[PDB]
Amino acid sequence: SVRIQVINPNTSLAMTETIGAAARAVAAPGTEILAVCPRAGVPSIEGHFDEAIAAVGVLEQIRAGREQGVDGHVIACFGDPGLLAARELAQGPVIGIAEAAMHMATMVATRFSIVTTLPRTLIIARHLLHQYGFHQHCAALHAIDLPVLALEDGSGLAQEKVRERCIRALKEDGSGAIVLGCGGMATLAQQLTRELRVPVIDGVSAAVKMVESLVALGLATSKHGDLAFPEKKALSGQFQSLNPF
Amino acid sequence: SVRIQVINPNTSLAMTETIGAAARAVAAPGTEILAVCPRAGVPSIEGHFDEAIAAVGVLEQIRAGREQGVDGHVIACFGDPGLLAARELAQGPVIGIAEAAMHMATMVATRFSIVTTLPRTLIIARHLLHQYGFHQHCAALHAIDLPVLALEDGSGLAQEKVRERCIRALKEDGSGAIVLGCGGMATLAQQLTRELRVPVIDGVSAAVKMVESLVALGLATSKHGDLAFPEKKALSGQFQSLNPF
Amino acid sequence: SVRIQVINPNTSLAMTETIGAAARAVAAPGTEILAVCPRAGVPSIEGHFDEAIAAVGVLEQIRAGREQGVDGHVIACFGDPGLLAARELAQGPVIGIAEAAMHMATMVATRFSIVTTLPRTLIIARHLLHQYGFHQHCAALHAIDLPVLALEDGSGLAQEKVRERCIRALKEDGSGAIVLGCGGMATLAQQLTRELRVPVIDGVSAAVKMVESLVALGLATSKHGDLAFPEKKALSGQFQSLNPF
Amino acid sequence: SVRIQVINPNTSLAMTETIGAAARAVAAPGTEILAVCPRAGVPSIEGHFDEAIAAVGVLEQIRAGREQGVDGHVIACFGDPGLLAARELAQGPVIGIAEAAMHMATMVATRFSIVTTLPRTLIIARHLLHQYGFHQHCAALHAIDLPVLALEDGSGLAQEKVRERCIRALKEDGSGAIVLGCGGMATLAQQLTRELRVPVIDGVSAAVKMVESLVALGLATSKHGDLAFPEKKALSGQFQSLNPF
Amino acid sequence: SVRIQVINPNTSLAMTETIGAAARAVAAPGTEILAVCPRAGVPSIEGHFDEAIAAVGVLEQIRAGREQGVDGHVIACFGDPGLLAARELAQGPVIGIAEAAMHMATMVATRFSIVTTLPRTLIIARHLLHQYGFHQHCAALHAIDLPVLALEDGSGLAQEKVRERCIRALKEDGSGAIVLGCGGMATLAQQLTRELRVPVIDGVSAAVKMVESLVALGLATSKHGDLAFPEKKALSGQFQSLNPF
Amino acid sequence: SVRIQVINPNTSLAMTETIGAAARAVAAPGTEILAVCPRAGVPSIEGHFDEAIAAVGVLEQIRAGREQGVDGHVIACFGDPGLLAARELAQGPVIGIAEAAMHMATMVATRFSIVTTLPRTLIIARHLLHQYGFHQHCAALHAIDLPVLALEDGSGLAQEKVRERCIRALKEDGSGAIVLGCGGMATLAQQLTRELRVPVIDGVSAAVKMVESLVALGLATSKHGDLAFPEKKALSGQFQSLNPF
Ligand SMILES: [Cl-]
Ligand SMILES: [Cl-]
Ligand SMILES: [Cl-]
Ligand SMILES: [Cl-]
Ligand SMILES: [Cl-]
Ligand SMILES: [Cl-]
Repeated sequence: SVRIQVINPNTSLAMTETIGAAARAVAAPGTEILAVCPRAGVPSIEGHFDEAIAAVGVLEQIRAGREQGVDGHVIACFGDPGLLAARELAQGPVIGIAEAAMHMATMVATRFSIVTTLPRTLIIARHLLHQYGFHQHCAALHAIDLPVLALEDGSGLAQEKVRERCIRALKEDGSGAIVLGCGGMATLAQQLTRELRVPVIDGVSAAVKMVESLVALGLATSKHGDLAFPEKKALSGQFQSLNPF
Repeated sequence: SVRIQVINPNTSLAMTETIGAAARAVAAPGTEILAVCPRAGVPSIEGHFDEAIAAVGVLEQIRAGREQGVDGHVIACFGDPGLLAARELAQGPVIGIAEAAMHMATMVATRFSIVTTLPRTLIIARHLLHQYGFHQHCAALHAIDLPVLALEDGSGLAQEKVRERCIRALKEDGSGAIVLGCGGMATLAQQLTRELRVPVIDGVSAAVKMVESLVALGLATSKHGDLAFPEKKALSGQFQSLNPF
Repeated sequence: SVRIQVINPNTSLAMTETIGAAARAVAAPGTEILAVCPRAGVPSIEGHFDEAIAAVGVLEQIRAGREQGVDGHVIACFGDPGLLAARELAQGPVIGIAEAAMHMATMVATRFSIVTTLPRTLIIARHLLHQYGFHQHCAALHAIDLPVLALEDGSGLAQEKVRERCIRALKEDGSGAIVLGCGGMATLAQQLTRELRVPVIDGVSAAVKMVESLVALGLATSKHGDLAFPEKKALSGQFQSLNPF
Repeated sequence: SVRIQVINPNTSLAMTETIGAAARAVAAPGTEILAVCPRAGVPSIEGHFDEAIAAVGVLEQIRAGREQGVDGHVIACFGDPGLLAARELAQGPVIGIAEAAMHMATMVATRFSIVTTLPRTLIIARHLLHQYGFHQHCAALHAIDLPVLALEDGSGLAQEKVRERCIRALKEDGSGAIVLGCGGMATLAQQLTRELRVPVIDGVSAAVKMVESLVALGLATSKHGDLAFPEKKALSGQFQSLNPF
Repeated sequence: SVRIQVINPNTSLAMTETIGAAARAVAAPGTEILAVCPRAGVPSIEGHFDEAIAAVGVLEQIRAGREQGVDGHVIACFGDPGLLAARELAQGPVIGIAEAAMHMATMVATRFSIVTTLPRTLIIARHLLHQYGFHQHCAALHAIDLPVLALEDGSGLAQEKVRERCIRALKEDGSGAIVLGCGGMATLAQQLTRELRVPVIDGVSAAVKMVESLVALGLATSKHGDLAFPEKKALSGQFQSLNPF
Repeated sequence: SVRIQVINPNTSLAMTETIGAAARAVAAPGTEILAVCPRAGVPSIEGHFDEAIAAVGVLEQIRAGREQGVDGHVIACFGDPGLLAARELAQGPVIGIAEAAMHMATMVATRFSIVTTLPRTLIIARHLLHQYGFHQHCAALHAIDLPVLALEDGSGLAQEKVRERCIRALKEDGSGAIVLGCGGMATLAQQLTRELRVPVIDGVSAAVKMVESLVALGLATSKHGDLAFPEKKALSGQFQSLNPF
């Protein structure tokens, strides 16, 4: 009855499976998850260059989603790459996983801490905090200092480091909740929540619920003004498939 | 399966019915709405004095909700009176209708406008914008210059004035969506949305979906630090019933 | 000639005496202090639940003050509970002790540090900083990690911990002054000021001087718009005594 | 018993008399006002160039005040020129009239409007709002479009224009109080307050009360860190008299 | 001696010529301008979708520039698309035209106004203001309500509308300068400046001077942390050419 | 062909030589540097008192510069004393060294750290950050805890301490660049940049390039409104020479 396109903006099939599984586990009855990734792009997103590439992959999948008539979309990278570009292109609502996780966090705690991957992604998270208006609600940001794909490498090392940093954060930061700063951490939310007895929030699941909520409310992206469909233009080269509408 | 206590912070039975009906119309299967109001308080909330009284009524109902074992609560006045006090007292999550409406608005538009009741409530809305961090996302705030209860007076006058102000806002403000600034406007959201072809958002329905989403995510108010249960204290007089736990 | 109602928002007679004594010690000639507390409420204020209860007690006393024809009021809890609600109800000006202490601090130092009671009250102080617009002027906030009433328990332990934290703050924070974050610390201001040779500010005394200043200036709360007397409404139950005017 | 040096930063004897009279009218018993102006400077302050000159004149008088052993100082130009430089040099507290008027305004209204002289002084007022942290509390700023000295020219034209702009502001701005943006408007505060039935605030009188309050509280400028006495240095030329201490 | 790659992020050869000419007219002796545009993309940039496409075109040209050993780059669209992604990829500095125009504006005026193309680009300009930290320095933003390419259509209509809006802005906004909000307006800066006798700033020329200044200062993009070269990754499909280094 | 007056706001001939040499080393062909200092003032600037004195010395030299017909001016103290007053008085543009260094820093790094002289100057730097809008772009501020003139004392001690603090900053702060917080550090920029392999920015050289850029762009200070020439006034005493125009 409700179809939600969950877009992994990176090309890693491994991470697409982690993300898709987290999406399906919290999905309401009647919700179908379509877990996808771009055909062309970058295997993981860890910086501004990666984000700009991922944004175009997101747009490719948004187009696919829209021609399939999906009810909504999630952007399952913590940089929310191409969020506003996607909202212009899409009919249904588009929710980012950083956006969704941060929003939820303000509903269950006064302040939250972020636990992310590499140090260079911290500035990306900071920018989103300021953009979404949640900077005052974030007590601290931490990186585990391992690449994104370390979460899929089978060792459990990155998972253990997330745990240790969550404990440290709750002891030191003066925050009441954790926001996980990576789509690949989606699996850890429920276990850390039960273990640490505080909300540990995965944006993937959170974004699924937001799309479902918006659909049930009969609310979709405003096509009045800023997020109107793109002006009709001739797109050249590899971009020509992006807006057939 | 899921029980959500929807608290009208004012004592108006009329408004409690409007609010309860809006809550039930968007509720997911298996969700039961418990539409309540305080036994003692003010018939409508239009200023700081009214809010302080309403906050204590909210707390009385939160206590009732918690002893009944409800899954979550909504505070159905646009001042979100007693929100943080309620989160301390409650086990399940507590969502305000201004909070919920504003959050949803940022998901479907770049900026929104608020349409509220009396001029003196504008400063209350402004304070919430700054508190929740959405000030940059709000293009403008407008009052229809009629008391809250005018919405229940049967004339359709307040309803018509909301409509006219929504049209005016969308023409002038540079915003893509409307946030309704009163629990009693809940009925108008879906009709104005279809009529004006932009999201017109009722916080009551929005807050119901947030409680449902949080419950499905296994997330509840953090009891670590700021929103921990109140320190155990002897409450005197009319307050002695508030915290039997 | 000038009568100032100093309202301890908690029910502790012990703290009411500390507060009343601090108020009388700095009062100008011709100023009479009326040190009061609510008949029903909470013995100490340490969180959002406590604040919401205290706000209604403040309002009960504001009503008493106004029917007695007092010239002004102070709210002698560092959360300034019910400040705006009180200004609506009162004719004379109403000054909070956090408000007053923070205002004074910006007049004698570039930045100040706050020394308060429990960790969970820090977020309350932070919110007031942002509301009053003094966030940039506050270098740091510290808690002594003892309940409010520890200040009245006779051991001198809380008093010693305030001293130690003040010294630490002045060494580490890059601030030129201390704001005491509790009505019960009122006694310590003058001694710590002389001892540490920097302004250590008690909001109780500071608020008394503000009421006196405003009265001498012929300035009272604006009854135009936001802080106008509450809309005339029927108050039910235990609230019915709040607005007989 | 208490001696307060009220410094008109401009060289106009006419304005010094207006300022001195406003200071004496609200002064507490036992307070002596010393109304002064620099020996060298500018006849009125209307821009950044004027302010920089006025700041040095303020410092010359601060030195005189300090060698006379005054209890405190006011800077009676609405640009508060040389405020922090003065606090370094002075032992007693130094209060600006913009600072004092704005502080008082937040105690009696949610938001205020400013009515000042020339358009080019608006940016000066805006900068002070941001510096003191009151930007959110200021609804609007207006200029009467007449030079500062028009207030002393005997025609009553500038006085009438202040009145008309105050009425306009209260009708249009959504504010509950007026801050007068010129030392020469000091005379109008009490009459406009009675006439318009809202607080109309003169910073001159307000600053006098702040100095009196701080003195009664045993609080003076912090000499720890930022506002410590200037580093001992050889001052050349016309500056050599500024710091004989 | 100094080679500066000026990148038109849109595919319009017409606009590339306007941009290249504006760049060459202010270039210092010894500076060579390389005016380029992407091989694949969108003919004009008017919204978020357009920006995301343009960012990847910018990156394609950055790569070309870097393999040619250019000294620096400018991004000649007023959305500064792909600015941070480009700084990661490039060795020499990368300056956006909105960034450069806004920076210059704060050096010659207290506040500026923006005159841009379509209403839907205003929110893009607003976001950049907040990101670069210039929001307080911008008095107002205006659109001429014509598409970007109207500037190249030969009628002089868009040019006349820019002029009229500049005059209107200087009369109404309380600003001392204009920032042109489109690369295609580059031609108008010098003529409007002479005609209106205020700074009217073209970001294209401004960005050229910044690259020249940074090169002469021996300053280039920091490769420490946030703007380090992208992590070495396998790029698939049409993206595989982006990072051969 | 281009004449730039570089004003050392302090009276130290030693520092004037350091500043003049740094200015000449990056100057474009055809640019003549006029390195000057006031005839009367303070030997070094380390606090608010010093700044107010230095501002008037700056104005004295601005007048000299303008009667000589210079193309622009730099204010070579890191407090940018008298910047706006100077822009009013001058015809050519006036650039501060803090202003210029901070502006450049945002072009080559996401965030920067400041390394300055005495602890009491940190608050001055903080105020400029907020004024120029760069507060979010500054990761941290550090003082070497030595007076300004220690840089000219020949021991190399202050120089070594700058180096050590730069290394520490880059390890700890999460910043990609250093802004030198003193005119006397100008010499160190190029050596530390090469040594630490990140941009280490001297505002003196940076400000020279900005004046050159603005002149080449045909842009000068706006004489419309806020930065118009001062209102024609009779200046008395030692100030009478400041505005003969
Ligand atoms: Cl991610
Ligand atoms: Cl409501
Ligand atoms: Cl308290
Ligand atoms: Cl004035
Ligand atoms: Cl453009
Ligand atoms: Cl310096």
